[PDB]
This record gives sequence, structure tokens and C-alpha cells, in this order.
Amino acid sequence: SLVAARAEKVANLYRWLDTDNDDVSDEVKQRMIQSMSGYIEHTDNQVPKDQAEALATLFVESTLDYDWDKRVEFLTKLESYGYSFEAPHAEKSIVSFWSGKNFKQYRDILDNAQTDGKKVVYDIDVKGNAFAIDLNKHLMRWGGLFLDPDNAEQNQLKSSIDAATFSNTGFWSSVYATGAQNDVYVIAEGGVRLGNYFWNVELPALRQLQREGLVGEIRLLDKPVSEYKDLPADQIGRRLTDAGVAVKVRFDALSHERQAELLADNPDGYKADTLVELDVKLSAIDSMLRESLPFYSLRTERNLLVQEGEEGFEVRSWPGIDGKSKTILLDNPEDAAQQKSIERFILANFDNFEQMPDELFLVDNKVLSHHDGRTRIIAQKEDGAWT
Repeated sequence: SLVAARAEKVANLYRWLDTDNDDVSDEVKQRMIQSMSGYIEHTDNQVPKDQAEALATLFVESTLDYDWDKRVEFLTKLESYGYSFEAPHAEKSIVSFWSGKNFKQYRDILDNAQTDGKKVVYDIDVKGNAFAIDLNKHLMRWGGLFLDPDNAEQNQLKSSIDAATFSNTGFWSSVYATGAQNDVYVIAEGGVRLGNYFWNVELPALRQLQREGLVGEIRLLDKPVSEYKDLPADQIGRRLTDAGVAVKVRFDALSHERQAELLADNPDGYKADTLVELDVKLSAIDSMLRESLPFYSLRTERNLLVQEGEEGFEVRSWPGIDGKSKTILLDNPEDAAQQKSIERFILANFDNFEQMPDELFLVDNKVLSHHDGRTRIIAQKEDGAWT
């Protein structure tokens, strides 16, 4: 179970970043689920004839519910079938946030480009990863086939199968990339744009992952394939760490005084639809990341996992021995200064998880605690006077 450990780490980020902007029928679901059962049960693979309808219920449940526990479940349940999403050392080449025509072409370019004697590992070259994506795509196939765009909340189901399955792929690419840690080559096709999933959720994951040492030396391929062909390795990919992120906006959505400037040079080369590339500072991405993630230091230092709870928060052990739930509650759950105290406090104090209270609590510069009975252990005074 080498996938549960890392996969747990990455799903954590996606929970935080995705969740910032993210009824269903059961009759329709069980048809979905059942073709789900049918794909695997009656296709050639290590799908138990018993637990093959147990995967097309977990898979579809995990994806569309956006249960991140059922996502690691089905990652590691696939690891319980001889599957593997750890790459064979070498150098990884994740391209999976997008899909464009010229994806094969980048590989041909890349392998000859990396003249070592060794070729570049692919995320869809992996044993288990490659199963999962095929399962994803069947939902996708199921997606645009048994749902009609002009019969009400049936297009709403499709738009949600596309939005889950995209969450899935980007998740798997990150956990794959977390494996080996040998530097990645994300290949964005049209060019990283802004306002989409990849940008708000997926890109922060990679750099937030990378910072934590998990992955390293990410290079982004946005310029057309022609641009790369054969030159020194440095002209291959825009390194994340150099400068900022080379995104593409449209003239339309650009400034009013910056359209004028743009038409001073090359005065009728720009139209409404025309796409203009402008570097996003890499300083800005980092900063929204360390504010997109509560108890940001607890994650790094004390090998804990914090996540939003029904009313408070939920700290757990990083390698999940068990699905226990030492919580952390606050009088203002939304005050950052309160949070910072509780973090600073349980940081300067507890060294590990199992050394934690059932449930901690911060009320008006006072600290509660659980054990077996509420024990108030701090002081609103300049230095916290324990007990």
C-alpha cells in the first residue's frame, strides 16, 4: 500500500483548493452503476466477478460524490489487485490535465531529446493508472450517450460527469507524479489559460506538492510542438520556478488602456477573439496557496492532515492508521488570527497526533481540551499559562 500514503497527501490539497467552488436521482444512478458493473464484469481484467459491481459502485460513487476517501480507497483497492501507479524511476511526463491532438508528438520529440539511453515514463504508461483512466472514459462514454442536452436536469448530469472525471484524471496525475519524484513535464496544449479547474485547483496542487518536496523540476509545454523539436534541453518547457506562469487571456478580457497600447504596435493585428499571453507572477500562486490551506504548518512540520469538518476541523495521522477524528474547534471558525493561535499553540506543544486531545477548542484566548473530560489549559495572558 505505497499508493494510500502519497495519494492521501495529494487528495488532501484537492479537497482544500477544489472545495472553494464545490437532487441527484438513485434510479438513474443504479443504471449508471450497473453498466459500470457491466463494463468491468464483461471485459478482460482482474475484476472479480463478485467485486466487479463493487468497483462500478465505489468508482462512480467516489467520483460524482467527490468523496476523497473513496478516491484513495479505489486507488488502493486497485493496488490490492496487483496494479501499480509508481513509475519505474527514470523521468516522468504527465500531460493529463488537458488532451490535444499533438500528445504523441511530444514523446517522439522528448525521448530523442533526452539522449541518455533512457526514455521518459508516462502516466498512461502505468499499469493501474491506465486501468482507472479507461474506467473514467467509460463513464465519459456513458456520459455523452445516455443523456440529452435539451431534457432539463439530464444535461446537468453530463456537465457533472465531465467535471468529476476531469477532477479524477488531474488527481491521478498528481499521485503518479508524487511517485518517483523525478522531474515532470506537464504539457498544456492550447496554453495554460485562467479561470478553469487546472488553474484554480490543479496548478496550485503541483506547486504546493513540489514545495513540500513531493515532486520537483516541473516544466510546462505551452508553445506549439514545432517550437521544441531539437534544441538544448533548457529551451524545452517553461520551468515553473523561473519567473512566473505564461498564461493566455483574450484581447476582449484584457484592459482598456492595455488594448490601446497593444494597438499602438501592430495596429490591426488584434481582434476581440485574439489570444494574448502574459506572465502571471509565480509569487502570486504561492501566496494564494498558503491562504487556501488552513493549518498550513501542521501539514508540513507535524505529519498531520487537517481537513474541513461538519462543524470544526479534523486532524488525522498522515499515514492513516485508522479513520479516527481528533477535531479542532474555534469560537470564530473563520477568524484567521484565532486559527493562527491554535496552530502556533498545538505546534509549540504536541509533537505527534496520538499525543493529541480527543478534541481541542479555542474560546476567547482560552484553550479547552478533551481527554476524557474538558481540561482548560491556557491563558489569554501574554505567555500562555498552562493549567
